[PDB]
Amino acid sequence: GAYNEWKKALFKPADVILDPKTANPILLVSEDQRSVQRAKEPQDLPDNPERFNWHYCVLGCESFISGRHYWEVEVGDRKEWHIGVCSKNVQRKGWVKMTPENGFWTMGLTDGNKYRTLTEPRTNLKLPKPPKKVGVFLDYETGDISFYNAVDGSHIHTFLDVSFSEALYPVFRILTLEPTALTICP
Ligand SMILES: C/C(=C\COP(=O)(O)OP(=O)(O)O)CO
Repeated sequence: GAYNEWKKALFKPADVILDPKTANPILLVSEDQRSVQRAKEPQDLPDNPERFNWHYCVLGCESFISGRHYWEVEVGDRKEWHIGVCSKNVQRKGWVKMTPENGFWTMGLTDGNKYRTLTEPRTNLKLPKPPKKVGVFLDYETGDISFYNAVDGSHIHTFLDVSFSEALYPVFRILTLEPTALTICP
């Protein structure tokens, strides 16, 4: 497909590893630092400044302040997940609604078959086929964050022309306890 043939011509492949210091203590980051799961109960970890202590989130180890970047995430048969980018300076302690105005540009799935963008208010997406693997694409200078079905190239959603002022991290959120993890592809 053109998607596979061109992605690297146009966007720099990000090698995203999950930063265990950022991860909500209810989350487990795998040893290879590419997959996240949820525990039944919050594990015993410090409340260091980088950790999300309320939202069930985890960040990439590296952020972006320019250029064009992409990574792919195997969502598989998970019933719930959200992925995207966020500002370095988001509120990590206590609640904030996950929205562009709070520095989060995400979308995902809930209740097995409801695809949404996490805008204010949420808006529903209509996807012909459920995706298994989702590509997340950032162009910092144009302001676009776009999501594609990584297996067939079809478009899922684009946040257009955001005027970014901070560094941006990949972000991943899982609310549910299910057999299937959320996994980054290298
Ligand atoms: C409790 C929780 C997430 C749910 O947040 P919200 O209740 O704000 O809902 P959503 O529209 O899915 O963001 C932990 O990240």
